[PDB]
Amino acid sequence: AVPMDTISGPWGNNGGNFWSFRPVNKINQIVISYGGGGNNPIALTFSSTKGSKDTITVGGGGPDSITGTEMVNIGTDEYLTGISGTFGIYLDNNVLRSITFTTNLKAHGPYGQKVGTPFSSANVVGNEIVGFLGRSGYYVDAIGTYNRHK
Amino acid sequence: AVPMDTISGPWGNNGGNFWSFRPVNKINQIVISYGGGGNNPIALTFSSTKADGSKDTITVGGGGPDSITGTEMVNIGTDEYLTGISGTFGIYLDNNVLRSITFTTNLKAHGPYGQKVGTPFSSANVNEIVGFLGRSGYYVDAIGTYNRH
Repeated sequence: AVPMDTISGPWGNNGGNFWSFRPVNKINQIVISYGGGGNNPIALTFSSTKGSKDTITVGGGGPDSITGTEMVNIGTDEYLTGISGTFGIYLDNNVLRSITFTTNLKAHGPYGQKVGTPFSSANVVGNEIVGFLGRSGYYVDAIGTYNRHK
Repeated sequence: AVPMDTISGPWGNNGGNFWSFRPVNKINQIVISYGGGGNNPIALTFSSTKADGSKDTITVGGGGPDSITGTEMVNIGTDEYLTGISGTFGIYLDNNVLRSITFTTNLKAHGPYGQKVGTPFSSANVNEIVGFLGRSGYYVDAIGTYNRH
């Protein structure tokens, strides 16, 4: 059997469609997209840009306009180590309401407001988040991580 | 637990590092990169172009100094979707890596990309392939599929 990186989570709900993104090189940018004219996350973009690029956007599958974004730019000596956030109701659906991206250097976020039910990965010694997986549709229904010893 | 799409394989070996790509919309293009001035696959690029014109994309393999000496492209049509893969693993430049691959859809087999050398593998064709995962480095060390009815 061919080994694969360890999955944590996903956290969230069973709605939407499965997605997965574990690029060979480091994820160095994340874009959080909001809708509704407020701090309501509806999509996430993860990219690994070496100008050649691997990239995925999940969520944002519906008609509602993206009304704002925030960006995490991960430095050369910086790498993802944890995520946390909340799930709760947005437009009658239980979806990601806030997320934080923690690295070896700092927590980035929170992106979205502290409402709903919390989740957190285990920030563990020597571990790196090397990708993400989850579920999404119009919004982000679930998210988890791929993990590898640094 | 939060469900995930079912994995078949991966087929191949434990070299390189893990990769995964399951975009929300359909994979409609594959680019096979060749090295060595011949029919030797060194990288695979999967992409999904959406109605809004953005493209999700990953390139796996091709991590080394190898010049890309050729490419082939699979363009999947509107009513076409991936259903199976098959191919072989064997030696390229003293590495045991993907040597050939075929991408089968509901309409036809595309390929083979690479020569029939080494050890064969095949997925079970039934179901839609909605993503790929595997291992890679300089080359493609392993590949498998995500599946959904």
